Amino acid sequence: NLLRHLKISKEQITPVVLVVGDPGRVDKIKVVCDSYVDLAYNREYKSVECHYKGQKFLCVSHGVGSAGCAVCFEELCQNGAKVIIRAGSCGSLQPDLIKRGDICICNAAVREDRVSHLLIHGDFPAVGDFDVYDTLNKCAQELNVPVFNGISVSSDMYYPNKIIPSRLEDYSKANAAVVEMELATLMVIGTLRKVKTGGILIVDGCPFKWDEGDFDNNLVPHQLENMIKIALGACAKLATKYA
Amino acid sequence: NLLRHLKISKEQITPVVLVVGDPGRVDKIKVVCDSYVDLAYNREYKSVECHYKGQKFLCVSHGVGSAGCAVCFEELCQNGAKVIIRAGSCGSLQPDLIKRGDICICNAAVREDRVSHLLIHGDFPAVGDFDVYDTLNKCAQELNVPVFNGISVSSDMYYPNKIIPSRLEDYSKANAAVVEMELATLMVIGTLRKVKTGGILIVDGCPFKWDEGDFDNNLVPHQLENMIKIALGACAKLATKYA
Amino acid sequence: NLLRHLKISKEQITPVVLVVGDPGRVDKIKVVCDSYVDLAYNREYKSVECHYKGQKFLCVSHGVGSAGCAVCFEELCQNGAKVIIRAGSCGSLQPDLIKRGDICICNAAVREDRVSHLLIHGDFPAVGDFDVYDTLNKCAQELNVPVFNGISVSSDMYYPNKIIPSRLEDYSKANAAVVEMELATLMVIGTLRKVKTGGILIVDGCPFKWDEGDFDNNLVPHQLENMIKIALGACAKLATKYA
Amino acid sequence: NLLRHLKISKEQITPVVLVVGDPGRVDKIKVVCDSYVDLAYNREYKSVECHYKGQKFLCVSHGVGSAGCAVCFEELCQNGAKVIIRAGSCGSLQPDLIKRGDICICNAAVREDRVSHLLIHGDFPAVGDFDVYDTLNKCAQELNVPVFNGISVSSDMYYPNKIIPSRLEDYSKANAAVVEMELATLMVIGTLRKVKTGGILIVDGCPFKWDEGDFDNNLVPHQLENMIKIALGACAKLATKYA
Amino acid sequence: NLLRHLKISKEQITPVVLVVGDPGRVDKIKVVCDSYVDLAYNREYKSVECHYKGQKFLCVSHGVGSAGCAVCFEELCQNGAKVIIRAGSCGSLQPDLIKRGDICICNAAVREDRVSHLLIHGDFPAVGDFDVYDTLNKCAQELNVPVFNGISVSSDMYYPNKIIPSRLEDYSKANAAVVEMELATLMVIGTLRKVKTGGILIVDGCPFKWDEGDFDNNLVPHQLENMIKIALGACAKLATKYA
Amino acid sequence: NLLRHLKISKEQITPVVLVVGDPGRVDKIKVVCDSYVDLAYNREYKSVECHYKGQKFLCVSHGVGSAGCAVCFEELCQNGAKVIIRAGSCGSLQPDLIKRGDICICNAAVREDRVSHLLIHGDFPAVGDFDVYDTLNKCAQELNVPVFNGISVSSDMYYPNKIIPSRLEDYSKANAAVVEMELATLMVIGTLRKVKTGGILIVDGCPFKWDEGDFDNNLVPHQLENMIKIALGACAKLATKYA
Ligand SMILES: O=c1[nH]cnc2c([C@@H]3N[C@H](CO)[C@@H](O)[C@H]3O)c[nH]c12
Ligand SMILES: O=c1[nH]cnc2c([C@@H]3N[C@H](CO)[C@@H](O)[C@H]3O)c[nH]c12
Ligand SMILES: O=c1[nH]cnc2c([C@@H]3N[C@H](CO)[C@@H](O)[C@H]3O)c[nH]c12
Ligand SMILES: O=c1[nH]cnc2c([C@@H]3N[C@H](CO)[C@@H](O)[C@H]3O)c[nH]c12
Ligand SMILES: O=c1[nH]cnc2c([C@@H]3N[C@H](CO)[C@@H](O)[C@H]3O)c[nH]c12
Ligand SMILES: O=c1[nH]cnc2c([C@@H]3N[C@H](CO)[C@@H](O)[C@H]3O)c[nH]c12
Repeated sequence: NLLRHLKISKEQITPVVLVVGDPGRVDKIKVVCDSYVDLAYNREYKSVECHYKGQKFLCVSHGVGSAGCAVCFEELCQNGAKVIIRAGSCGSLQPDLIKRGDICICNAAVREDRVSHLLIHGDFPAVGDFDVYDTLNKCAQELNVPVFNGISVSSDMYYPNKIIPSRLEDYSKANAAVVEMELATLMVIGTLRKVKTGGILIVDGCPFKWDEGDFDNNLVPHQLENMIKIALGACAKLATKYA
Repeated sequence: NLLRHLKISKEQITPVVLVVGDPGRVDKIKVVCDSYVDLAYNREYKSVECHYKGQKFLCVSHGVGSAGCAVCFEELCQNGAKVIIRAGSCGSLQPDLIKRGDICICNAAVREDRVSHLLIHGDFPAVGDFDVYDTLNKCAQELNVPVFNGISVSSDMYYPNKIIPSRLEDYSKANAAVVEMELATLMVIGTLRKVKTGGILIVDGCPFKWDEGDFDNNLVPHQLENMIKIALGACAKLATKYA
Repeated sequence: NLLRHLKISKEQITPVVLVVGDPGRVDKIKVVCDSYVDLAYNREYKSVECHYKGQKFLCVSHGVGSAGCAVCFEELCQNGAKVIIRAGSCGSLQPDLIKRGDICICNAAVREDRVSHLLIHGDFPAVGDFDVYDTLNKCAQELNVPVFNGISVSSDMYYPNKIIPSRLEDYSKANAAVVEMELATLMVIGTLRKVKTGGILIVDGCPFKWDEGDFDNNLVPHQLENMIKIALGACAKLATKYA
Repeated sequence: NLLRHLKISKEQITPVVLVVGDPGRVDKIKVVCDSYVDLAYNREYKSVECHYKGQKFLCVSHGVGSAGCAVCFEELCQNGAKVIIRAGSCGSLQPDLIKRGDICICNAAVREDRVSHLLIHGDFPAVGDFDVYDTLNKCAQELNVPVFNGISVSSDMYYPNKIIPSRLEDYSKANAAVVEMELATLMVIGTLRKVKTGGILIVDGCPFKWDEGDFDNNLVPHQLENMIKIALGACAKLATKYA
Repeated sequence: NLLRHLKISKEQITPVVLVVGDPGRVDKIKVVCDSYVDLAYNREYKSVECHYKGQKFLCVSHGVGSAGCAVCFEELCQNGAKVIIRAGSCGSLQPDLIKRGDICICNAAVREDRVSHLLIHGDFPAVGDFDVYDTLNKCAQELNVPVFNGISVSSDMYYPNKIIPSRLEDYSKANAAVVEMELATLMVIGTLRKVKTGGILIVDGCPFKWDEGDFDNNLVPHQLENMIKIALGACAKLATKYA
Repeated sequence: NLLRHLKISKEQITPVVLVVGDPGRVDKIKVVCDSYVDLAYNREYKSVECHYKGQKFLCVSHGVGSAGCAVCFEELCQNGAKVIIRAGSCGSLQPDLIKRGDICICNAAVREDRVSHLLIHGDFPAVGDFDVYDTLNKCAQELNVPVFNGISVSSDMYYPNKIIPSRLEDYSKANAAVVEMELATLMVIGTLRKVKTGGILIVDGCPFKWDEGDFDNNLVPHQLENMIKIALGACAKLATKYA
């Protein structure tokens, strides 16, 4: 009995799961683990069992956008997942403080999607699990990797238009740290399904300055590597609790 | 230079574009053409230039979900595309009429997403271009493939919960024929960007009966084949004009 | 029995109905038909059975405003009407392309009313029927009357204030062609009551330039006549199929 | 210059105006006054200068519907009107207390329309003038005509459907006394334009019991006569004050 | 048994109740009456029975804010109160007309709170009881104390931020006269619970000019005294009837 | 000068502040500290400087309700406060797990208020600070006091009615642990003003079971005492960071 989109089975899902947007990232991550086992690759959902520091945990891609990652999260959550951490890139909403290559560990997010709203009233908060957040921060510390912490704007609109103003500036003034497209959806589904969520992101630019060239098409190896070591370090530590 | 996510160039975009959800479908579609030229494959976005009936039109996958597909559509719309037709699967909202395997050509959709709303007020209608819609029907007729016509509910939620009621039943009563996850976004973006759009779908089940086993993990072969034939034919005809 | 406001009987309703706003316009139309038969006149609703090219179809006024025209359309749709085509005036939202006298056939509208929302969720599209739209266009073609095609903004507010800004500018940018006050309501009511709908309009000005005198109290004589011909033609053709 | 819809000049507008919905009603009232002067009749808007008790004031019909009567009310408010009292019919939302033929003078109203919201935020109250309200109740008293007082639900939807529940039950529980289609609109435009407003209504049924036949196509003759005298009386008193 | 927050029994509640925000204002009021009886003091809720002009009635403080006062109004309304009149301070939204020290008797309010919305749909009006409104204006007249009349904006936000614009300017244009923090909540709860409400306020500054020093930490003494006399006077006339 | 409502000077505000609902409660708290200094008592806002474990910090009452507490929180945040911890009571939304007397430390909340929405869009999350959250949890551990952790629903409605359904059952299903009236307001204002917030609460009942007598008028003594020690110890620890 395979999951509609993940195409893996309930028994293949581990208590801890690391999710990334791009299926290509999963290939690049598994290779940095001690060992790995490919499980499946359907549509944009690539699943690979990872082995790191004596721990077992999956790495599944969820694709771009909230609606699509929700399919992934729901299938994981409703079939055994206990801890889901997202690792990806984001834009800066505090250009004078957080810049390209920087890593931010988010504890909550703005719900600028639709799926979470079709799941629960807008007043409900999109908040991650403290423990996942704390473990991600401690691993960063142990790897002597400096990081930022804050709220992420999870917006379904990457390319804004000139009719309806973007709420990015409002949220910047509101002290939101960064902007991406999945975290809020992950957090809300997680709390509704009693699954611990977290999120660590690396900055690839600032949407306020895209027209100025404030955007990297590719991340600096060293930096991306650091964020991955943190994420993997965290999953390993969190998985130990369910071994 | 390449487009951020598609990874192709402005010159590589044909005036007509056939968009699908699964990147694997693009492969299964390219082979059935006279000849093709693989262009790129980034994340869930595979771009192949198709050759059919002496015409040139691209076949691009947009992934699952509106936020992710809007990324695809915006990059196409803002870089040359004059016509975009979505071909994918959907669910039936009229079980006593539309069953598994049936094909439906839609001309309008329910905007149960968030990205379109971040673009223009919700009162704005998500409607396809008439000619595209008509062209799709004439091809279905020439090929002698009976099809339905109607409104598709484009919802960002695939797996509903037990707290906030789904609006599928209401829309069913409102006479909406089908339910999927991207059309409404395509139409709205098309209208704003002045790009003609249309959509044709093949039913894979009925969400009101998933619990009773009404769902196909695999689309009906001959029906899928006919739909793709209709789509390719329609794309070929429309492409002709622009050439 | 008689319908509450139209004061006509169910048996007096023809499958095809032509609806106008001003009841004084229903008299001007009946006189250009081969023959007619006055049915009733209550409040702002004047009903007449028109005879044209061997076909019989009613011509009913619906008054200004969505709420009032809804009362008229509900009684028509719930008592026999199968097709309803609205013919009236509108303002241009594209002053550089669409000017006074011009005629526009719309296939969708912006739901800036309240009745449609009291009837169905705001995400539902206000879209007219394909055949009706096609018919109107072909009839315009045969008469060699050049017409525009696009979305209409149906707003309950004719006279804007200075507190809450008008959304017309946004819709103009979103590529909506014109603006009037009843099309969206007709469309939604029809989709709900399985009644084919459509609309054709003649421009009497541009709300963006009213203060500059850009507005006609009287419609362009010949242009109005052409629209009426197109309308009567489409009714005749549609009434034939139903008979 | 004539108003766009009313087709009367600015100098033809008296400080006090009595508005009814049916243009036929304006004729049946003018004859009950000492004398009168027919001013104009365009669309559903018929205007007549009434002479009663040595005082002068217009009687203009507004048609069925919030959007329609708004065009009327705006043209009057922006051109002289200081006081506008609406007298029409309504349904009871309190079947055990308010019944057919009963008269209700309303001080406030539920804004279930769209134009008011396009004018100011929904939080703003639809409330009439205390003095107008007061003069109406006193004219009723001097005529020994018992009347009810309360809130009117002004809803753009006359014929409800079975998808989106009607809020009428809710408002009945909230103690709204009556239901009609124009009062809230008049009150909001009025406070915004600094025009005093009020309304008197006669009950023709109870929408909760329409299916049982709790409705009258024709109002109780004498009861209708009383309400109109109260209205004409109130109008005369206020007009005097404005003399 | 004692009400949860007021800590008084149902038998200690009189048909007429005068509410104020500051519990300190209660002590300053009782000594201006012929006599009094301290009832209770819990949290910000101070109740005292007042004896004025041979009539009995309570004076209860409700604290700052719509949610806190709703708790107060509900315990009073669900346990006997028939009339509740609020007497407090407010800011001016019409600095060209209403100044510090001026008194305003309000008949309706803008519902910029949340409690009233969790009680009834937003379209419902926040309107006071006419008799109460009239009784206050007449007492004012008998005391030769000029007063203003108008709509009050009851907003939950006292200190605006720079991200989301304040709606006060919009409401000033809409002609709202004054702004405070509990009137609309009292009115709505009142209408729902069949309790008659009213409100008399004294201006302590204008929020549009706080940055220019337009604010009084202490209200104009003589003026505050006049308003308190108008209130006690009104409470006496109203309590008289019930007795 | 003094803060408008709290009546204390900017210089009298310490970096860490302990806020509570009942002013009567701050007097009961200062007495358990080493020493204290009364600062002011205006309306429901009582301010006292507390000296505890070699540290200093204020304890201020904010009264019942979000609009009321916001006044308190704004005056504190805009004048030097760096950390604000709310210690209050709450109702349980999980009667089978969390019971009366139990203590719950919250890190996020549902924004069922108006003020926070008047400061920023609803999608913004109401989340507390991690350090504060962890500090409170660590202090609980050291004192060997078991506590629950979870989301609190902050709702402006204490007494619901029968027209509009309460959302409490929904949030119970969405896994929110408890319900109170001011935490979401504090969190939002904190994030906007760059002030670290937190919240610890003691259960006094279950709103789902009030009708069955599931409510304590008096908080469980030893449990209340335990919670206060946790709050005082947390404030002391956090204040150390600013010494
Ligand atoms: O500046 C940005 N805005 C919005 N999303 C992203 C992302 C993340 N990368 C993906 C889009 O490239 C998507 O998954 C999003 O979550 C990186 N930078 C940005
Ligand atoms: O019953 C259905 N509900 C929602 N989406 C789909 C789909 C389409 N397939 C994809 C999800 O498998 C997604 O792209 C969606 O548009 C098929 N059947 C259904
Ligand atoms: O510029 C315009 N704005 C809004 N409505 C109209 C109309 C149509 N005419 C009527 C109002 O005169 C109304 O029925 C509306 O649909 C013409 N021009 C305009
Ligand atoms: O039961 C009712 N519901 C809604 N409107 C009305 C009316 C009034 N009469 C008109 C519709 O016949 C319309 O102007 C409306 O305001 C009478 N009875 C009812
Ligand atoms: O300018 C103002 N804005 C908002 N509220 C008030 C008030 C009233 N005083 C209290 C706040 O100080 C609160 O009860 C409010 O209703 C006085 N002046 C103003
Ligand atoms: O069951 C409950 N619902 C809502 N608030 C509270 C409270 C807290 N107590 C106060 C209301 O009594 C208010 O400050 C609120 O935050 C205790 N129990 C409940």
